Amino acid sequence: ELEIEWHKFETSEEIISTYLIDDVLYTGVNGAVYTFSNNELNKTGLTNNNNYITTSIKVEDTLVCGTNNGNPKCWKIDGSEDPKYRGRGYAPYQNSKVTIISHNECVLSDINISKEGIKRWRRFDGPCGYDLYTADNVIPKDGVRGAFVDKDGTYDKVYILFTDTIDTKRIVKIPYIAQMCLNDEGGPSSLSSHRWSTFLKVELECDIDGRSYRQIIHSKAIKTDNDTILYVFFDSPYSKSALCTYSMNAIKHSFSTSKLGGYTKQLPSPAPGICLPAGKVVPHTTFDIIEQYNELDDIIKPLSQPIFEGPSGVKWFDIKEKENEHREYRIYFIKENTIYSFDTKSKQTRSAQVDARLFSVMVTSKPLFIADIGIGVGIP
Amino acid sequence: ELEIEWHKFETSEEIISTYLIDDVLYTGVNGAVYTFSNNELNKTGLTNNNNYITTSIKVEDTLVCGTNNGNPKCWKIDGSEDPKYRGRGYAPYQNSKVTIISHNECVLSDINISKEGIKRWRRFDGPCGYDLYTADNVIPKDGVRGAFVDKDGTYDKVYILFTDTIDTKRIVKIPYIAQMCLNDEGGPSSLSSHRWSTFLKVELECDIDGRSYRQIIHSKAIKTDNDTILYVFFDSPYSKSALCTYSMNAIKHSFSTSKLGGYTKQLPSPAPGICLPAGKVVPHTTFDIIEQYNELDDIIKPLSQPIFEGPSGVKWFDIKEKENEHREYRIYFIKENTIYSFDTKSKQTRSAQVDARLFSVMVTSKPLFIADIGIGVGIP
Ligand SMILES: *[C@@H]1O[C@H](CO)[C@@H](O)[C@H](O)[C@H]1NC(C)=O
Ligand SMILES: *[C@@H]1O[C@H](CO)[C@@H](O)[C@H](O)[C@H]1NC(C)=O
Repeated sequence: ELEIEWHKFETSEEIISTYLIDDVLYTGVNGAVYTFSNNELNKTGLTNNNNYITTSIKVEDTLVCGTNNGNPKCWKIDGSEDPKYRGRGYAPYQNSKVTIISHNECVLSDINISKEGIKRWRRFDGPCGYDLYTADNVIPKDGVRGAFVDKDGTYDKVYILFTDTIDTKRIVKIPYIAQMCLNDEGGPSSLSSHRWSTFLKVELECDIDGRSYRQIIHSKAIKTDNDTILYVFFDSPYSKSALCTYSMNAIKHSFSTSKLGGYTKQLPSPAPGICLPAGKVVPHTTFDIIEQYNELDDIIKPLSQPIFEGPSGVKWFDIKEKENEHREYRIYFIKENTIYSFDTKSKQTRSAQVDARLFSVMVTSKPLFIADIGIGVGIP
Repeated sequence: ELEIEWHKFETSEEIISTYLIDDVLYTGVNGAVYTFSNNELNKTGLTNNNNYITTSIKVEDTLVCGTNNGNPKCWKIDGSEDPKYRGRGYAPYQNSKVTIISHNECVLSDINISKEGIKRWRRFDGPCGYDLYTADNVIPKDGVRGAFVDKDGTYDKVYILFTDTIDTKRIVKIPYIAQMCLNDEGGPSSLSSHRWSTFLKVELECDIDGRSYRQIIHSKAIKTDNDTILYVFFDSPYSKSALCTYSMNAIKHSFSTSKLGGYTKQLPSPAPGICLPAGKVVPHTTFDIIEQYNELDDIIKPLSQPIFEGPSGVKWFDIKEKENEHREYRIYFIKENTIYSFDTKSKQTRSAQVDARLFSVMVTSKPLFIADIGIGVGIP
């Protein structure tokens, strides 16, 4: 059961992105950007030629970047101009799905940097160092589906989830998680000087009854006491989708200990995925290995629960820990027209119909649902 | 729509096998064997300790073999004793699904030959030659799902469809078709003297919308003018099944021309899968290759139509060409409780409910459905 109150726009404005910046909702739409907070929907127009606003990251001010008519360009929050004139790798050249995260002041994104569009995963210039980019064909043309930053004890690391499409005898999709060192310095050489030197990846695995799911929809890493737990949502070309959970501690341990797939010899002293003390640069042997064989000979198996299967075609999902109990969540996952909630404790799924073209669910303290009608806020 | 008239037994007798011998239905049940012809249901008791009758092949007389209490033993049709005392590889040691075909006088079967039960595909002693068996781990523990004999222009060849379960990093099922020379003489050596020397296999492929099906249920090869067409029915751990069709001419061409997967060098003069003139024996080099790399570097892609998708859990399927048109069939596929027909021309699927625990559909001139209640015969 769910009662949602609707703060709608004046018109049905095609949603293009939704972000949470310090419990303030930033809904990038065509034309303006909407700002939800305290049930207050402040719309701010920027331009309207094409200008699909897609990015609303926060570095120092929450700058907001869009694509004004095939030219990507940023702004300050209130339509003002960006001092640093950011905007190349911050917004796509055309309306697309993006993945752009911002740590302290360090923007990482998969957004296309040029017009042609070779897919790469980049960290842009800032406190971490100069720009970086993954070698080609590493990131699939579909893009990076999830990205989040997590401590590795002492060094920040960036994790990204994507779905590769291998094609040898038949096309097989494979879900991957990939780790990189947030403060990587680049490779050793001059050509490989702006390339990640700590990029590694493992296959995930979400099997239930011999049906293995392989297409990532969306991810979210909740931070708990002993470690953080990663919730992935897989879709399938069949009529099903499946939420799995993985223990980031198990993943980190696997990254640090497992062996590189296809590489049989002894791994060098600064082990490939390992972060390095500030200013250090990966040697050449380690880098040659880490670029040739960048996949561990392993497979991350999910936690025991909650694995569950919902409909096919879910688009978003967000978690909200129940205030009464603890480590028991309500996972609100959203389809084009129908809300669904799932309680990790009772393992029952509730549903609800809503006559709108939903786009996302965000959760700050109460699930707010971003649909083309406008925003809604939910109370059961 | 379908009206079926029911010739039922006196009791609900657990069906264990059904065969068509010259348009006579032979229904092996627990205890007796039933014989349907001209709407006449002649039951013939043989023994009743355990005696799950499973085989009703025809060599010279249609002998019928069962498993009398963990001892496999054959009989003549009318309960009489077998002169040659056949019965080892003709009936399983316990109730199981079997695959046993009979060409002219040459019984081929995957039935377990001993108590332990290593799965192999065997040709038994008779006009073709002495017994033969496939090397171990070639046939999956699930068994061989379909088998039929087809000319290769001049030499008879045996084709078998099974589903391998490869397990390297995750478990993947792979459907395979495999060809052997019916009059193979065995390998060259003394150890490999009763092993097939002409065994090869390719992957099939039944993909529809990026969903690839890999679990074979049942096969049937219809013989047409220019060639024969192979109808395979795949199941999936998801909620779907798919019928595909393959052109045996394409398969034969692929077997004769394609290259052995993993073998990069030049194939020897008596090409591996190639039948040999009577009395000839495969050389040693050809045999070493054919045993090491017995899979072609290829994949058989289905015909254009009819590919279709029906429910998950279908158990049988049989074809009946429409009397009016030609090359247009009615495919009756049967589920545990529900009949389904599918017309290749109209591409519409009809269904029908029947309150019985169906076991199979046979088609002689009118589809007769073998359920535990008894036999039924259908007219639309
Ligand atoms: C929304 O706009 C009104 C209009 O001035 C302003 O008073 C209010 O502070 C704004 N709130 C936010 C969260 O921007
Ligand atoms: C069925 O049994 C009857 C009983 O004698 C016999 O006359 C008839 O020929 C049998 N038919 C077949 C097909 O066995």
